[PDB]
Amino acid sequence: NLSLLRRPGEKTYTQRCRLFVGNLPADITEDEFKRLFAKYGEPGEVFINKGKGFGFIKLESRALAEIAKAELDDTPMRGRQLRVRFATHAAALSVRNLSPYVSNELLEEAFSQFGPIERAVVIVDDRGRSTGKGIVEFASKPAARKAFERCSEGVFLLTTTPRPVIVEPLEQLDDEEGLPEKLVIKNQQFHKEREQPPRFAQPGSFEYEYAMRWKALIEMEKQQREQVEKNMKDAKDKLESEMEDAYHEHQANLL
Amino acid sequence: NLSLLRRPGEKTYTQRCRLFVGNLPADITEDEFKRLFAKYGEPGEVFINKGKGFGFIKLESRALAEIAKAELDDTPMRGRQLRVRFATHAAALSVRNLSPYVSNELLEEAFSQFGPIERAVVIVDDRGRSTGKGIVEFASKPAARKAFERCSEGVFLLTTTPRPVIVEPLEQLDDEEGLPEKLVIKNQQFHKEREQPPRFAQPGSFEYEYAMRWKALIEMEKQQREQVEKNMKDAKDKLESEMEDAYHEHQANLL
Repeated sequence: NLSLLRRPGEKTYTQRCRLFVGNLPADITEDEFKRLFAKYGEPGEVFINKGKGFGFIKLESRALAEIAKAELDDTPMRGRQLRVRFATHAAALSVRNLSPYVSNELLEEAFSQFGPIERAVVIVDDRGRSTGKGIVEFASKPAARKAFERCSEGVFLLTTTPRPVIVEPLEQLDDEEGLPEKLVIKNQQFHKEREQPPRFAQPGSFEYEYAMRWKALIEMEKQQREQVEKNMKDAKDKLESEMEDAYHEHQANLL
Repeated sequence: NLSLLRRPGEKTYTQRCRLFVGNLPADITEDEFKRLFAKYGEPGEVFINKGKGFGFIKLESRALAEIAKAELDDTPMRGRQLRVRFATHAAALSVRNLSPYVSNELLEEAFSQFGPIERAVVIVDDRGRSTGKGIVEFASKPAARKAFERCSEGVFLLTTTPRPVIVEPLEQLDDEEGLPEKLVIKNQQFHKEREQPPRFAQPGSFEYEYAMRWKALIEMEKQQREQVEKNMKDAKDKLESEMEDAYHEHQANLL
């Protein structure tokens, strides 16, 4: 049954299997909360805050969590509509400034000293090349905190070149659920913005002139942003050239 | 069986179900290529280039494609190891400069005029707020090309405010397969960089001084980048203020 829903290789009960549940009834008990999810296999770690009406539950696999979220979100429980969402990932880190010779496996080996790793991936572009950025997800939050603190306050190197890894807690974007219409607040500004439907503006119209100015601002930002990035690249290249010179004399025992 | 592997809601045979297969034998036929994937349900669209030894196949669901990729990549077929990867997404678009009142459903409705939509999502941050960016994936490449061309050369508005959508072909990053170690070229530079293992540099050492300079360059880029973004925000705010003034007189039939 439910073990067919695991992805190839997938480990069980990971941080990505954790659901948030809100708007629970006042008399909710832990066993009643578990029973809500009994259909979706054996429960993992469970927490409830009865007074504030919310809890967390880890399910076996990502697919089971998605099924549970889809079937239970916005359904009634004793007079209130439950709110079932994927929980935030507070044991995940973004890592940047990776040498292109850092792999998934090396990234995992390096950060495994701080604690058990659930996920360690080097992000690659649509040409298969390292972007210099990656993600490390720890099984526990203290381990992710230790890794962020040690790498921020000191110099953590993954390769011979002294290229320090830059670590920040992951600020994950959501491109699967997105912004559903029923989750958009239908305030006064909402109804104002929806008065006119999607449309093309004609040259010379009211809208067209302002919109072309808006395009121009965005193009100016793109140009200025690339200037910043190119200056960074040139500064990196100058530093790398200087380090290489010194490294060759260092290896000759002259430094 | 294989219909349990569909995600909740998921449509079948989408662009995200398309696999690339390389290093096929010289005598490959289309029916032999289909037979390689016979275990994974009914095949969708299939293409082969016999002379260059590669083909594409769409499978029913994303989960089936991942199973097929995991089981067939780097396996022998008549003397050569097959290369099975997820195909590139050339009918997908990135859309930016979205008003925060654009939902998944409005984005889909707007771009559905160019052709059938497989996916339309507004990307939200870890606070559930619109990032101003989204993804639109068309069932066909001509439709995605039409949408990119019309929105680039003209002014496409989704709301009353004349905020133009900025459309570019999607440059998708990969955070699932990542950069596996066996896909890293083990050239001379590779072995040089792996000589020293992951480690912390001590203050006053060779490595530490250069690495702190590297951190400083990255901090300077962060600061300069935020300056560019804040200048963009202020310019947007000034334009929005001017448009609002004019819109109120426009609605009074004075403009």
